[PDB]
Amino acid sequence: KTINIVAGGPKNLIPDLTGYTDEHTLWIGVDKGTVTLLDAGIIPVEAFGDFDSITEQERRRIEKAAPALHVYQAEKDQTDLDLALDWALEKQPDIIQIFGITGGRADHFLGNIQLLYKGVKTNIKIRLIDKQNHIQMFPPGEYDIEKDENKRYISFIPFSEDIHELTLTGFKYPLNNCHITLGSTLCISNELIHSRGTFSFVKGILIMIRSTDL
Ligand SMILES: Cc1ncc(C[n+]2csc(CCO)c2C)c(N)n1
Ligand SMILES: [Mg+2]
Ligand SMILES: [Mg+2]
Repeated sequence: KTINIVAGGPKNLIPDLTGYTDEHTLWIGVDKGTVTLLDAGIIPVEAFGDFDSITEQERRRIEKAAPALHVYQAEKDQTDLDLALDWALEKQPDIIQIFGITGGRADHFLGNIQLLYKGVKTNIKIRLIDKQNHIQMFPPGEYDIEKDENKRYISFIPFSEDIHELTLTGFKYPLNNCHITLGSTLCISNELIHSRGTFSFVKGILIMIRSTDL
C-alpha cells in the first residue's frame, strides 16, 4: 500500500495530487497541507499539527468538509511532518510519498531531507516530491531507474560519509566502481541515455535528485 503526506509548504511548488490518487494510497495532511488536500478534493484520513498556521475560515471549511477528521498535535520538539512520518512508517506501507516539502524557508527543505535518513533505518521507500523534483536516499545496494519523460536530470549526492564503489550504467556520464568523497558535486546533473539505468555502491548513504528545468 501507499501513504502520501502533504506538508504545509506553498501550494505552487506542489504537483497535481489528483493523479496520485489510487485505491491503495491513503492520504494524511500536515499543517496547511491538510488545507491543500481539501482544495484538491482529497480528504486526509488523519491530520497532524496545530492550527496556529491555518486561517479562521480555513478551519471552519475543514470542519464542514471533514467533521470526524482527527488531528494529532506535535510536541514543539518534533516537527508536525516529522511526527506524521512515524505514524506512516509504523503502518509499514511499501512507499511513502511526501509533498509540500519545498518552500521559501530553506530550513524547511533541509529538514525534510534529514527525514529521509529515518527511512533507510527502516528500509522503507520514502520519496519526496515537488513541482520539479523527486528526492530519495539509498543505503548500499544496486538500483534500477527508468527514463523520465518530464524530468531529464538525475543527480547523486553523498550523505553521511563517502560513497564506495559507485557504478553508473545507462547514464550520459558513466562511472565504474568509483569512490565518491563527501561534499563532491561530480555526480550532479547526470542523464539517462537508455530506457533503463543502473547504479550501485557498497558503502555509505546516497541521495538521488531527479529534476527538470520546466
Ligand atoms: C558522474 C558524473 N555525473 C555527472 C557529470 C556531469 N556534470 C557534472 S557537474 C555538471 C553541471 C555543471 O557543468 C554536470 C553536467 C559528470 N561529469 N560526472
Ligand atoms: Mg496545486
Ligand atoms: Mg507550529
